[PDB]
Amino acid sequence: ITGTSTVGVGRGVLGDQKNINTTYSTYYYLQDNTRGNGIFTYDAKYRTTLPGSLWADADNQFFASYDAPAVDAHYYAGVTYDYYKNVHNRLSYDGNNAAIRSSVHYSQGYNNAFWNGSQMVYGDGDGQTFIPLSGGIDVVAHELTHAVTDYTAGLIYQNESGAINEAISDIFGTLVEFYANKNPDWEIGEDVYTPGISGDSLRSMSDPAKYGDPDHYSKRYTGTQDNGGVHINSGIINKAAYLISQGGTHYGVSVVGIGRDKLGKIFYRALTQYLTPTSNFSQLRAAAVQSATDLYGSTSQEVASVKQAFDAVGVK
Ligand SMILES: [Ca+2]
Ligand SMILES: [Ca+2]
Ligand SMILES: [Ca+2]
Ligand SMILES: [Cl-]
Ligand SMILES: [Cl-]
Ligand SMILES: [Cl-]
Ligand SMILES: [Cl-]
Ligand SMILES: [Zn+2]
Ligand SMILES: [Zn+2]
Ligand SMILES: [Zn+2]
Ligand SMILES: [Zn+2]
Ligand SMILES: [Zn+2]
Repeated sequence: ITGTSTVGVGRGVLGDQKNINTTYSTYYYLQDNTRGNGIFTYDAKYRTTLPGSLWADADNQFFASYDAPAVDAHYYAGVTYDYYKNVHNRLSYDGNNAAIRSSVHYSQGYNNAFWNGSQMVYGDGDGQTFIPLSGGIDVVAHELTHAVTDYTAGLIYQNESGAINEAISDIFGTLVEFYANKNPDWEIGEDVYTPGISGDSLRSMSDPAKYGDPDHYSKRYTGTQDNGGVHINSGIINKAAYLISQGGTHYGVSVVGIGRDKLGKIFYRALTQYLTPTSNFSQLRAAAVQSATDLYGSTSQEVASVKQAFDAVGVK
């Protein structure tokens, strides 16, 4: 809509206060005109039709429980936009400052969130497995990163390419979490998963085996469920990414960590310059090695560390 750019204040799903960019026209709308071609957040009103209604509030204060998912979908969309723009010079998910649209209160007791090809969609969870999923910045950024992948490498969502696809989304979801300095960690979904159980998450990048996911190519899942294990085999790449950033010894292989910013640079370059729809794990290693070579030089520590990390997870 058309109106004056304002700054509201609210609380997100976890009760944390934060300012949000709104637009004033009779009501204050969840429309942020400060980023790209706008970040727009919608109320789906427990329906499954999308996007629903552009979110309107009478007083620019968003402290009601019903507001909380909309605050976080809106705010974390902005933060994800800021990360890709400031860190990688990427303008929104399509590189052209496309509008980022998000619908919250999708359906009822819906334990999921997803990029659907044109927008973000967030369930509220059933209160046991999940609380409203926009409360997790890594979930927001994980899903928006699928759009980035779709517009760049086009990785096919099955088998090894699909595991790389998921890992990319876990890597940049986590790097957005760190960049936002929002209680960062190498877990995925910890802020919205199982409110009754503390200290857990959907999966761990630093120790995939904590939740029974492979951390080495020899333990890769070869079944047909989960589209060939895309959410399972991603642990192999996630652990490699963790090792590149933080270092460590894994199955006897010592990795010299090079930090998160370099991890992000190397994998963003691999994603956008080298990966293709059918890239497998070995081709990802080569794309990461070449990316580190482009950025830091063939004799660099960064290149050596990438090779050590893929060695550690058994990917040649
Ligand atoms: Ca209000
Ligand atoms: Ca996390
Ligand atoms: Ca939990
Ligand atoms: Cl570990
Ligand atoms: Cl381990
Ligand atoms: Cl480690
Ligand atoms: Cl180990
Ligand atoms: Zn995903
Ligand atoms: Zn966290
Ligand atoms: Zn998923
Ligand atoms: Zn290990
Ligand atoms: Zn380890």
